[PDB]
Amino acid sequence: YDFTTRPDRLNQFTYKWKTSENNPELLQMWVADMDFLPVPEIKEAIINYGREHIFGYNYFNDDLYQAVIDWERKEHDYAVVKEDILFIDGVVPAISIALQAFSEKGDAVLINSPVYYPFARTIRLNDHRLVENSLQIINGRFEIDFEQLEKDIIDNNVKIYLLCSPHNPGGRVWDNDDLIKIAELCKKHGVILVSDEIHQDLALFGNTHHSLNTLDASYKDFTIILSSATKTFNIAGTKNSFAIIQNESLRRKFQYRQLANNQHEVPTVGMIATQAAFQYGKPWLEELKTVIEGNIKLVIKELEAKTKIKVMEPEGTYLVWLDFSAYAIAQPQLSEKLQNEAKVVLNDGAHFGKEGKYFARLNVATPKNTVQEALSRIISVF
Amino acid sequence: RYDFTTRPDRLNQFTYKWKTSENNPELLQMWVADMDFLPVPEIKEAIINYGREHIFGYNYFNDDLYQAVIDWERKEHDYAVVKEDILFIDGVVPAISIALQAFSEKGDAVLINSPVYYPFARTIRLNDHRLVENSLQIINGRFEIDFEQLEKDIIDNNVKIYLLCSPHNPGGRVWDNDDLIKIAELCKKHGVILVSDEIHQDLALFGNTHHSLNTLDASYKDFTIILSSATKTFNIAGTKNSFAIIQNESLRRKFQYRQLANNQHEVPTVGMIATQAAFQYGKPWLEELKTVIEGNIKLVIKELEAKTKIKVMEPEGTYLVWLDFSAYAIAQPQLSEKLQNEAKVVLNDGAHFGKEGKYFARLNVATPKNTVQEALSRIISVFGK
Repeated sequence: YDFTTRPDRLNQFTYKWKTSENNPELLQMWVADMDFLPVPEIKEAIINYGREHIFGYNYFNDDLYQAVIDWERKEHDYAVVKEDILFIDGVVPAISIALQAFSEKGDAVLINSPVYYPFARTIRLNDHRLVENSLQIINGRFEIDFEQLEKDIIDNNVKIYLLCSPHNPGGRVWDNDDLIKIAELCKKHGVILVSDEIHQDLALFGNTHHSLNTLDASYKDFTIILSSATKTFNIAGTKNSFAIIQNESLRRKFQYRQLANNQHEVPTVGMIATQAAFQYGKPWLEELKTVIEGNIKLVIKELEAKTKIKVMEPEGTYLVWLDFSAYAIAQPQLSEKLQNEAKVVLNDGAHFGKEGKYFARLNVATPKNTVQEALSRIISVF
Repeated sequence: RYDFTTRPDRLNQFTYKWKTSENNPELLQMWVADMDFLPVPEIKEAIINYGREHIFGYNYFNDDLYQAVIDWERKEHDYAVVKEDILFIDGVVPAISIALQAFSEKGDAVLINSPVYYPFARTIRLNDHRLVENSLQIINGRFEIDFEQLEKDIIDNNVKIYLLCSPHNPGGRVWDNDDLIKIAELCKKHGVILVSDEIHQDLALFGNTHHSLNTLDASYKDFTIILSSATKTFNIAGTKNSFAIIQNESLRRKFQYRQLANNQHEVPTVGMIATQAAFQYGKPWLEELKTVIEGNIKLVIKELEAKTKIKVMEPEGTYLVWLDFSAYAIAQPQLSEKLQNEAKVVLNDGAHFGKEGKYFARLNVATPKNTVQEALSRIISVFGK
């Protein structure tokens, strides 16, 4: 597979490279999609959709379900059946549905901050009290203060825990013990646990993603799993993802809200791409991990040697959380300095929470040579 | 040159329409509203090139897409809108959900004209809203609104949203200016928000003209939004892009807020591409389509009126024909069962659209003339004089 060609996406109206369209020298290393050529079989499947299909309505076929079932079993040791699997155009839509189906207006929803901005956004826009349990940085990785976490849950009468696993940013691939503690807190306090495991295929460095409901047969009583092929295989634009809800009561609640919002449908290209990704993508994924790891090592080595930036080594995901505290330039001025001076665009760390004021996130799902150029630019400034 | 004579074989393409034919190829599917025609050439090429050339990541709504919609609205519907007025959403029914949620309070009554597109009623009921069904009359071969009753329905039930289907499906009613004005004036008078589902707006036939609601009166945008799409027009429903036109800033902001809250603000890139291609290139295909649909409709009228007791409502628009089987006294769903089991043709169960559809079935004629002819001959052989 080809992980060296950085596709020219400047004329493809991409979110990632939009601001580079009239400024080609500007490197984009922010939003989480990849600058690699597509998985060959996925590309082939989408082309064949164009070549062969009438572009009308389609149903979710058995092969698509089977692809997800097989993926979940083989890649994550999670045995699910067809009825457990709900397709939805995206994980964040699924989060909206979960908030709306599993809690009442005003109910507190907890997240671990800093985290993927759409978490906080979606909680706020849905009239929920947002509870941000601040993660601690200990020995270069995020850790949960479980004493505070339980306090946050009790003090705020938290009804839903929106979990990011692996956690973005930071790339924390929670240990089994972490996840068990989380789940036990939810069980103890009658909290519904929504596990956003969209990065579940991107555990690196010998780390193992533990899908929440695989840990204990009781967890499915209050836990739903959200994931997708889109982060793993760079097919976000195809708009298909899945929720796995083994608890029938929770599942029907989710389905009702999904139908109420008319989010029960997804584009056929998303059915096709997800199926192709899971059916054929494993070998590509394995090579991707190697490339991503190589890129991360480059970031750590160069930034740690030539710079005062503190690098949080991802345990997973292809996104690197960078601590620019030493330079005392807060966001958004920090990201502006990176874009304007370094000519590299990183995510504004403040978007993920107050904790990210002096942080930026670097997307290394792009060829090594591009990561190298980005690093040299950053170093030339910082 | 376009092709409206080849009926594509969709049996191995996991289609909603032909699902029950996949192991029963004899069964003709003439129900759900997508078309059995080859795709618009330029749309197919656009989608093929998405596959060949894009990285399948995130995309934004580009200016050519907005312009395509702006130009389409102007040229095809005399509706001048700007980029800021246009919100993309994966579908019209999703936009309806957002409209209900953003433009009314918990439990508020929502009105529809029955019988109508089933997802209207379903979406209203599932969103904790009272379903007020204003029953359409059938007068001189088309639906007409009883405005006396309509006003009563609005007042007596404190209706907060009027979900309008224009053109109306089923029946294919392309409302007269007078009708739309009376509707809008009632909403204006009674503080009702009007959601105009104009997804069939490009499919007015025979010289009938669709009148997009807000073109009628500059004040209507204060309480009226327009929902439409390229998908019904160009048979690209699977690409999941459509648009809401909301010129009123407040309505627009409320809609966008809820759209974002539901995370329905993004659509698949293939839908962006397909919609843009449809509006940029599809006009000539559309014009030929209309003549094919018109021909099919005339064939349905001629054959069914001559050889059966089925009363045919001639569509003013849409490619869907509302058929009255009252004379045979077989009610739905036994009616559609008889059609499927004996005539080997699948038509929509009229009752799904409302109580008034008890003895009705809807025939989709967006398929080659020879296929319509086959369906007609089958129907006639089971339902005679």
